[PDB]
Amino acid sequence: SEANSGPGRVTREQRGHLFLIGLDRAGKRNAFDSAMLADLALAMGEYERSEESRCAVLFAHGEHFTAGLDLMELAPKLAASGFRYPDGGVDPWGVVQPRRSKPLVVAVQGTCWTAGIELMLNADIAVAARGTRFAHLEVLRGIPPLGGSTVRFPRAAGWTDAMRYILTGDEFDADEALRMRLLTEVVEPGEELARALEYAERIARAAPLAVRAALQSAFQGRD
Amino acid sequence: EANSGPGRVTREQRGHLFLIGLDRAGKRNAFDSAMLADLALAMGEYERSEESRCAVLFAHGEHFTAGLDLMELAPKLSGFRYPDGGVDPWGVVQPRRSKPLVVAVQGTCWTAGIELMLNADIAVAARGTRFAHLEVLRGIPPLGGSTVRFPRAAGWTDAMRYILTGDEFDADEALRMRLLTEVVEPGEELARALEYAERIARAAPLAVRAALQSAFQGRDEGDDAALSRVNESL
Amino acid sequence: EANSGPGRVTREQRGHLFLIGLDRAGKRNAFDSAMLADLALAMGEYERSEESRCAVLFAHGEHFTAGLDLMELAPKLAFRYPDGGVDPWGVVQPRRSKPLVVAVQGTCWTAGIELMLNADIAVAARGTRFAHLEVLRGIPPLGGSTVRFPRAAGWTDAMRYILTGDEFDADEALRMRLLTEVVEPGEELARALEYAERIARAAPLAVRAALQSAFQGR
Repeated sequence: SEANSGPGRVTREQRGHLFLIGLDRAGKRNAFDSAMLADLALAMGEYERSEESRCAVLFAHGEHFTAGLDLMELAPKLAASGFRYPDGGVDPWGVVQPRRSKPLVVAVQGTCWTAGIELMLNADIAVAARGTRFAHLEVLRGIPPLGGSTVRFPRAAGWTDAMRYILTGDEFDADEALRMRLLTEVVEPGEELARALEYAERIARAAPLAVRAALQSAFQGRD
Repeated sequence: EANSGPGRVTREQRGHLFLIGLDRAGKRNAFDSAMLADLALAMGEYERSEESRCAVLFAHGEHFTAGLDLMELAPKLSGFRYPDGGVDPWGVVQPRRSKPLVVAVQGTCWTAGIELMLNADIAVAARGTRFAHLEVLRGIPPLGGSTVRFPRAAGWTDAMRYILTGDEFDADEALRMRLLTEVVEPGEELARALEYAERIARAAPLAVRAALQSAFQGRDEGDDAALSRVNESL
Repeated sequence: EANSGPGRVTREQRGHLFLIGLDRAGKRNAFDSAMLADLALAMGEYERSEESRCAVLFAHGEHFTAGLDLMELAPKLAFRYPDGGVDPWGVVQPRRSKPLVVAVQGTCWTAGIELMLNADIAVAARGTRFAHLEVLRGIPPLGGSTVRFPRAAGWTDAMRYILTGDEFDADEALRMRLLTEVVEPGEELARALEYAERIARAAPLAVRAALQSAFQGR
């Protein structure tokens, strides 16, 4: 086996101007425990301070992007005041400051429950394997500890299509997500990482100070 | 059956669903001051109804709404106040709703009905329902006037193409522009709206409420607020 | 006939339509400080023309615009619009208060997507070529599109283009809701007048009202 069924963690690979971050807990369909939330935030931080990295690519090892939060492991470890990211981290859901200031591309496949959706909406370019399944299952349960829905879904899909899914928790697939403007592209299973890298390389080809200026500008449009 | 007198609204609790019906078919559900107040009171009561988890707004008759009754209404405004403990159906005046609203529309949907429809979370229309922003052809609209919701849903340009012209569009064009959730066979819009509302009512109410509250952030923020934040950045 | 010198715009009053033409076809309508000022001027003129109920922005020659003329404009940012000018990319104050239709053809780089997203209607000849070259050129965003592009296209498709500088055609622009209509080459100006015409029939005080309401929001 290579699928990790232990505590979550994230792989890190510098490929030229690209910084690849892989969710590494495939034996648990990448359900996020405190270890993997800490490690993902730290890797995002490292990306931010890496002068050579011009674009990050976030992806998942295995057949599933994420099956949501590991609430059984998380619960005991939240303080009354909430979940806190490690010093040096950047919030992978883009709620808490500091905000990332460099581009991000994301590849998703298979299962993308819950906190997965917002994680993916926090990117600049999103590609999915055909047949990927998305759902806000948590609205059926109660308010989650983190990764809850924001304005990013309504902004992209328009109000009513977003509410159709946010308030019911019903499943939608990658074609529906593309139709709603949450994804740039749907490709064949096994192609998402590669297609995501093509996008990240084009961004990396552009002029770093321009790209950052462009992002800052846009971030201020929506804030 | 059909009421041609002062406007009013039906109310019904059906399990966790709160049903509100426009009841002035006799005038195509044109809104007088009476029906505006009664609709806002019906929403206020939904808000305070512990066990209502979703509201369904629909219209008795063949027509959702012909818009405002300017004859009755104009000679009564400087400006429109809602009753205490009413909630503005148009969602423009505080307080804003905080629970879900699903709306079913059929036939005719003039001016104030469009905006009423875009203030909801799920909108279902009968095939062949007709919409138009007829206000432009005359003068400024006293209420249900044009909003940012239309451009947010449709995009600036497609919204301008109907707002600035007053041109008529149907249910299929409204769907294409993302104003509706779904288009259905005439006579099926309320049954369908109900199924959606039953689905939202099975969700956890605290989680639904907190979802709405996150989404409601800057929802109606105009594009000149974004653009000012940006010009400084450069 | 094609202007290769300092930029300028034509103005023609045609009924209740105020027609503004970019006139520097010799340089594919790249915006030097002269065109910017003149366009800004023209736009202020339309604002004060009680006769005009809709403006139509088109370009002379084959190409809408090849973008900013950064070599000439470099020193000009030591940008101040003329008095009584209105910012064509509607970023600075004062903002326009009347409707604007735009017709686009061929090459529409950079500042030209800018102009287009700042209108109420946009018609393009099919085969029009669009691109946000700022990132490739090494220059920052004009401002407006940074906001208006994600609004029309949604975040991911807008970043896909803005962050890469990749080119896209009129059909892709239409799918992303940057355009109202795509028409056959040669039709864009005619089709655009049809829309502006339709806008000129509505009540000008109500037309003004709707606009102000949509800009501000709530």
